[PDB]
Amino acid sequence: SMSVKKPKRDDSKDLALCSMILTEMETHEDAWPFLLPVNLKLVPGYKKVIKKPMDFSTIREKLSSGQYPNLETFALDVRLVFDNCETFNEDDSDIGRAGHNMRKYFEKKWTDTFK
Repeated sequence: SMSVKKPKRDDSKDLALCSMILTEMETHEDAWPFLLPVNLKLVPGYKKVIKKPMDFSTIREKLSSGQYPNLETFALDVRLVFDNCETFNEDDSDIGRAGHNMRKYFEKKWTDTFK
């Protein structure tokens, strides 16, 4: 509260570490559904159904331009990618499986780096 602060957790490396994680996600073989924004002119249903589209290129641009105020807003956008994928894709499709695999991969790197 006012003039009463918990000890300072060191956040000075968070930007670099989120960039490393994101590089690992970009180079994973199963990243291909997530590298670029879904083409809203060519994919029926996507625009109406998925209220907040998100992809790795868009997270990379946001990261590079100071549009994440802290590491939690970065993790929210990563998880949005996989939440969107589960909304739109059957679990037993190639893209559906890709999304589960990538979510697992991310969450391990996240825990190992920060927790």
